[PDB]
Amino acid sequence: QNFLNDQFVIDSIVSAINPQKGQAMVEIGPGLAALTEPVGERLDQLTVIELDRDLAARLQTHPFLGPKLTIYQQDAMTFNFGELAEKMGQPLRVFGNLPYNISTPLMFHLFSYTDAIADMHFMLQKEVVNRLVAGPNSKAYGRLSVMAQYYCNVIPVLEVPPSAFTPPPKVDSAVVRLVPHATMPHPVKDVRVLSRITTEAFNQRRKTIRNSLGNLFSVEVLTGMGIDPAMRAENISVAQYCQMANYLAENA
Repeated sequence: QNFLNDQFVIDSIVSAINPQKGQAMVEIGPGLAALTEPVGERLDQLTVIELDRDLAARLQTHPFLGPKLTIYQQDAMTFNFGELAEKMGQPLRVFGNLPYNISTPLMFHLFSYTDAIADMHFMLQKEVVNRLVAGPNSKAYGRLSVMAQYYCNVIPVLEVPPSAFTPPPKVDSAVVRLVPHATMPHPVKDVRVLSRITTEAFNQRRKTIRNSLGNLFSVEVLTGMGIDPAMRAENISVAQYCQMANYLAENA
């Protein structure tokens, strides 16, 4: 719905993405081709996922983009990216102006394909980008920071005012780059457990982890790991959360 319309902003995003011939790029929500056109001009082929049948039909008749485009008229939420990576024969460079509504579930959907994604460049609500990148001991640090950082290097790109879109959104936007780790810095036996620990910790972020994770870790276990039970969810590092996930897997 909120179509990117500012030319300078557009140029700045294209410059950041830096599409190169030979890369397999996939846009989620090409819309009115604000990014599709300039990105596609640098490529021989380009894949898009577009739910609006009206706008998809306009891409197909673009004289230069058309011949280059593979258009999937489906929902990205349940799109099999892992299978698309197999077809393109290489990890995917994903990009797009994402609707605020689906942005967080889509990111987790993409994260689950690990290896299959080279990188991601998404427009999101600015506060979402701040959480994604946040480190411990700050307000923005939460479960999303930890999960997102387990999977990826999180790289803020641009902040974008409402006036850059037509119609304008109600809140500031930002572009973030997400790069799945080539080498996972803190591997976890089973991610569902990491997901569970962070949910429990952050659902009670104004309590010490002694209290919020007391159903899962004794004070002795926490002390043994070098984790201070007087600390709260937001004081615990990504590394420590992963150490807790592995413990709970190697011991329960």
